[PDB]
Amino acid sequence: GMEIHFEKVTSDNRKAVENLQVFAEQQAFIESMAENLKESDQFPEWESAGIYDGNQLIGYAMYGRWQDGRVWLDRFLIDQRFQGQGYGKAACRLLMLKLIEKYQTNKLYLSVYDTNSSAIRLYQQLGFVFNGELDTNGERVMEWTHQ
Amino acid sequence: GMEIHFEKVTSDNRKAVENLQVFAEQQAFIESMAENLKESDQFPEWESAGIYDGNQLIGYAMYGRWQDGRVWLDRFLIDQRFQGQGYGKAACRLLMLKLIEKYQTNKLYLSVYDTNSSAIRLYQQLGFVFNGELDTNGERVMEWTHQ
Repeated sequence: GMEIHFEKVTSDNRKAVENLQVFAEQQAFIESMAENLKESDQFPEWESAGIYDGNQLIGYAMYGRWQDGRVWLDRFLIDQRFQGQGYGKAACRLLMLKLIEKYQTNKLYLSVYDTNSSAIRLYQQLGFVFNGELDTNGERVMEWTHQ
Repeated sequence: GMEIHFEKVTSDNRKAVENLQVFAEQQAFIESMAENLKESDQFPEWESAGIYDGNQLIGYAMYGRWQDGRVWLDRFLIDQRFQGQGYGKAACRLLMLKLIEKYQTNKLYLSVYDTNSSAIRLYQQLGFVFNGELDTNGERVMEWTHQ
């Protein structure tokens, strides 16, 4: 029969959870995004942004200053209707420039999963490099230092 | 040409952002989930859990006590390989019981998007009712009171 139970997330299962298959769960994604927005709205340190080309919403980003004082790109998405057309690179570059304008720092941080080859390539082309650190979710950290 | 810019999220665009089309962006979802886990790990008030049937990971939940003291189901997902087979209801019921066991309260809260008919039906069958409130992301709030 069913044997339903719940486990805390640890290194033993975190990557299995990160790989939960939620393909085509359209309504589920709406709730996921609504919860993202609830969280950024409440936490003074976090900020959500719609990414536009003119009047068309083409993506989403969440970013800001964590503790101790590092500025992270936390979430970054391009709508599937508009992927493969240069928007991710152009928007990510602009956001990077906006963030080092806003904050005193010249460094930005993000982390990536190991199978995410496109993301690694995009971030590398923009100047992020692996910095030898692991984030708390086990992802490898990348860092952009603006000279 | 491209006219890339970023907008703060407000009532004017929040529902457009919630409806960002990210169907089939498998690698993107991995990063979304990894960021969910990073956030729950750091915030003493939030908790992530893998949902299992025996040894098989079948879903994910994030929950906990917000401010002022309300206990929320913040994220709840069943893997697409296992949807339509009674897992959501069985796991959601068990989590509800675990939460009122843990906390002194007898009330649990969640919010839903208006088009999410399955979710509304599942939560209603488990005893959640609309309570006349709007969450900060504009979603209608539901409440379960345990007598």
